[PDB]
Amino acid sequence: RGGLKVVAGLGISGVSAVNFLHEQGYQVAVTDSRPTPPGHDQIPAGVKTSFGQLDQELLLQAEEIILSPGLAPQLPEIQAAIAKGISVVGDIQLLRRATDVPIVAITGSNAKSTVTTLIGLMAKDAGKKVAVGGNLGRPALDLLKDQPELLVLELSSFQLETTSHLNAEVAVVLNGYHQAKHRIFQGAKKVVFNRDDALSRPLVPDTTPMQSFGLNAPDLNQYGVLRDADGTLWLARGLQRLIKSSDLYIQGMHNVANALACLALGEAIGLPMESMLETLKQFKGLEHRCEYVKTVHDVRYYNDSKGTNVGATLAAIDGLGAAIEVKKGKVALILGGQGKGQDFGPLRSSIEKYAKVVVLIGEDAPVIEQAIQGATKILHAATLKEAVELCQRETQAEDVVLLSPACASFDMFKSYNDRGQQFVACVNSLV
Repeated sequence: RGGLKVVAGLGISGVSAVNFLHEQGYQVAVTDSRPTPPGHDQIPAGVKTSFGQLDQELLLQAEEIILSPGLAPQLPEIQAAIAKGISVVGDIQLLRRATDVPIVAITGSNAKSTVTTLIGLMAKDAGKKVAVGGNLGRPALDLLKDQPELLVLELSSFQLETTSHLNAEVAVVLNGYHQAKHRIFQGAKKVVFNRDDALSRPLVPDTTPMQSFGLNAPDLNQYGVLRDADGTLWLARGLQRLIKSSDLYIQGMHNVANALACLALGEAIGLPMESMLETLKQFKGLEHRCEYVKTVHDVRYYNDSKGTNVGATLAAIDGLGAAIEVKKGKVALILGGQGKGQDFGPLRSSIEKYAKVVVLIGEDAPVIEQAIQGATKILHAATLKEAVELCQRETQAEDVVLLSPACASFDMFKSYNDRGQQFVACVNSLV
């Protein structure tokens, strides 16, 4: 009975929509241009399928189409349905109709994965039953099974294109692609925006509370940074210094901005400041992404195995080096692997400024050495284990050890994930 729901595009997302609508008792059909789409064996037996073609006649029979974010609304089959007046929505719309649970909604670039994870942790630590998903993580509809008290949704612009009246409790854009992302603010109860990104500030009614974060001294009731005369950096709310940047494990100005964004999201949903700061103190970062591993004899060890190129490693050295400079710390840096023909010259100035030793590993250690020599002490290691042990020998309190190799891993490892896992095992075996 009732109108036909047609899911356009299967995959992980489409599977969740087919099963959700079927479970709810809707008449559902699914179509996908691939003859054997991923998920074809994961949907109920009675559901009509039209695979091997995007079935335009079927789509034009629909009362509503659930479009995968992997399929553009501009596809001609979908355009025919839109011209006929058929509702075209996505899985996020289905989720919003199904629950009034408060949503923290996040969109933007790749900075958003750190914020999504951290605000989820802050909420959990504050005692909330939280479910985190969307975009590339858990399918949004699957989060309902948890009966959560709070949803944290990381949303792509593609998901937002088919979402209306999201009515999030709080929403933020972290950087017509701009217009798609700003659909995240439709009906938002509260807004957070980035003072350092003019495009993040939405046009919302004057009645909507707004709070900002940014990497400068904040106005009353906004999030920012404050420096002491000696250079010590504090995360701040208005005139109030909250926590020293050196008391966080995550480091660098991008991570300070991520933390400030999370404090603002948490304040919007009522998380106590005391709980949020304790979460901040403990958060180690995302795996392999200048990830804090452990402190051994007053030296912190950082796994940036994801830094597979010069530009990424330059940012990591600069960020961590500037972050420990006030305390007079220096970086012990592990570099090397497959250099991919890169110019390593751009690392020299930052190594000279912030590093006390570089330990070279891997196939292109010779070409890296030519690019950086004179800038600091250079050692060589035949294994990652030896490199970590040499870094431990060369460091003292307030120094850091950084694996940020500027190189691919495949001469000695299966992937940067393997290399980072092995670095973490090496660090954990230190005595």
